[PDB]
Amino acid sequence: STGSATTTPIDSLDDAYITPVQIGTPAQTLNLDFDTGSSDLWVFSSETTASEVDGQTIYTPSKSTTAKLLSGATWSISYGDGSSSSGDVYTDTVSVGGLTVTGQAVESAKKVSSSFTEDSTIDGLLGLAFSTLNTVSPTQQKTFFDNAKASLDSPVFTADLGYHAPGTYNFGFIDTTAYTGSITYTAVSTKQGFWEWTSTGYAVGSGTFKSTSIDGIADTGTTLLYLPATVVSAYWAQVSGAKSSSSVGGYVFPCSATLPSFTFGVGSARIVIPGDYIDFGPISTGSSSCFGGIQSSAGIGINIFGDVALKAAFVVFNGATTPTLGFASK
Repeated sequence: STGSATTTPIDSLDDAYITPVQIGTPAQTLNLDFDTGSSDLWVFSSETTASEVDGQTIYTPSKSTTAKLLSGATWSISYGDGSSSSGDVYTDTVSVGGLTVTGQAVESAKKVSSSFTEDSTIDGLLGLAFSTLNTVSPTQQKTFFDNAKASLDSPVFTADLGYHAPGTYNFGFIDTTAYTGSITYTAVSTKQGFWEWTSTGYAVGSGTFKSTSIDGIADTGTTLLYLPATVVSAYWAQVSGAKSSSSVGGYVFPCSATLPSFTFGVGSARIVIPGDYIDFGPISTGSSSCFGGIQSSAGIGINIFGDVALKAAFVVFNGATTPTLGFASK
């Protein structure tokens, strides 16, 4: 089997991407944030505290003839941005782009933190990291990809995120029309539960490539590119007037600037992030200070190849017995 679904930016900045997902019988379609940095499929629901729902579409398990309470199971998750959610668990039929999993754990939110409530466009998350990170207790649950894998034509999914435009998540096949050149594959460590890999270096604009190993994660659920402070300083030093602002929470730059590109290495190959992809617009409405799309990872503990980086590439998440990642230009 295969599946193919369009993923759409939630706003004009590409702050996140939503992909429609069919849950239950008859289908209830929710727009989920596909997140290769986590491993829970959770949804706003009829059980979510009413004051914490503000415009999201909810899953109502009582209206699904295939929903079954997973007795005794609870979940609770906290994300790197400080947001969180928790609740109980159903199993139900879940379909993405024509690919159907029966018995998928659908984690129903009883509580969500303010940032989720305040984002009316995201009805939940669909985790695509390794199932070892799934938070369901006392019986850990598998991700949608893990459940689908054996049925797929090939045990892979691909992320093709657009810049200020829709893109595609495919399951079970590699669309050879969706990229240019060849796909360069690179090793993955699953030891932290992530799609963790090592970039071979970077360049700023037309500058020379610096060969240096940068361990990080391919994370579709993180907006920006978070890299070591040395690398980030070298980037922003090429933008007149750019500075790190403790009050704003990162590098800002004059909105009048033209940003240089940023290149990262994948083995001997190179992915170029155009300068425009690094512009996240005014820090507040009407400001002439703009927020940068490359930020320091120093306070995180891990480097994160988020959407800013991934949207410059066609990305293969290869879930073979020994997982690997593939990157191609597009």
